[PDB]
Amino acid sequence: RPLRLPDGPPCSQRSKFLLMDALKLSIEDPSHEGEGIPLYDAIKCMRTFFGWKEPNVVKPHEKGINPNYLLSWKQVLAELQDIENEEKIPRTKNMKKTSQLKWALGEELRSLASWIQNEFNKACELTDSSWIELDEIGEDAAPIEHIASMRRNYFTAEVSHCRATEYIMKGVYINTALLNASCAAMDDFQLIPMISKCRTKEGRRKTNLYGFIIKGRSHLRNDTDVVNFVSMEFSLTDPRLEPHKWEKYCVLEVGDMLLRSAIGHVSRPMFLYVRTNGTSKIKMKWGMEMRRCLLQSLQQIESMIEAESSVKEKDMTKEFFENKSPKGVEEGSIGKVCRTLLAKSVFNSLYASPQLEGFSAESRKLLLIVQALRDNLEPGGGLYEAIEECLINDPWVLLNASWFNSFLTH
Ligand SMILES: Brc1ccc(-n2ccnc2)cc1
Repeated sequence: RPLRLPDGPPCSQRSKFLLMDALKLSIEDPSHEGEGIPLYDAIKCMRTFFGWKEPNVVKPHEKGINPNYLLSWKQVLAELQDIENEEKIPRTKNMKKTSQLKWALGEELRSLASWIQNEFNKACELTDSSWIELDEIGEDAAPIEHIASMRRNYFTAEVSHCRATEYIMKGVYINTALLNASCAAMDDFQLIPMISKCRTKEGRRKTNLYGFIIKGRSHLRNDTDVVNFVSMEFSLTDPRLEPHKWEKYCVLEVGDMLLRSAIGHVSRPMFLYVRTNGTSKIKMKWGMEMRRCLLQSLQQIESMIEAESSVKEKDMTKEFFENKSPKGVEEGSIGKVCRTLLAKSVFNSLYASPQLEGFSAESRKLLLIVQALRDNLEPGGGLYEAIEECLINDPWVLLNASWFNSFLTH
């Protein structure tokens, strides 16, 4: 019996920021007066682009007030232009409490769509830049012993450029910024750049800007209290190709970008994905800890190394990572295994949910029960309701259920 996945319209994107669809404006080896202040970096990133144009709505939010999102992007550009004219460029920027920002800050079965599997595939790929330092992984108070060091270095080599790692660091930055603004600017509609930092294959430090968020009032007395925000994210993805994915968004067209491509220079429109969203103290605390995804992935790898190593009465770390009884690597290479474990862990973070919790526990139970049956038989009901009670509309849970059905047919 495969699981019954629900029927209904396709599921929609529900992450706090864009994943495979993000777009970066970047400055290499930055060295401007006041480098390392997000607002300064963001302005310098904005001014690397010359394709801006009069924005318009190209995919409206069917339940929101689309004029207000348009006005909010134009307000960002206007107020950033103001900062540019003040002699001393300030450190933070508190937006005027306009009607459009007041409205936007707040002052059902879905079927599995193909996009979430593509997101996951994109998360496993390598990028052309590194997102962590060599000793990023680990909190150890003492120097780690020799084998632990060797394993960390092999693993880091495999995942440092991974796209899932860019999501970790992106996620860590924006949650840190938003949590700190939530407490330092409680009453302000603070403009918060979405920034990440990486290093090129040639070693050039780069600062990247994905877009902006604007927080609402945030007198967060509890971990579960919510700060609303509006997010505004560049993308080269035309939302008209997969409209169902962008149900929660109003999408503007804001410029045109000249691109290197397999056909040479091409001009492509630049979009801006706009939605209203919210988070809480406790979720922002969790987002600041996303580097733990790296430790948890590493630890799953080390389990496998220790199992093979107990079988051989010998450490198998070199033999494992260099792919020297096992006669192959199902994913194709040791690197893809590491990055797949990572991508799984990061997507558990990015798409956390009660649905994911129930499915994770109740499917482990059904797994072990089906395992003991396949092993102890030839080919020839209640727990099933527990799992499928989590199969409602969440893309990550549905994708994992899809995967579970594949582990059944095999
Ligand atoms: Br910084 C910056 C860069 C561009 C714009 N802008 C305004 C209109 N189009 C682009 C505003 C601020």
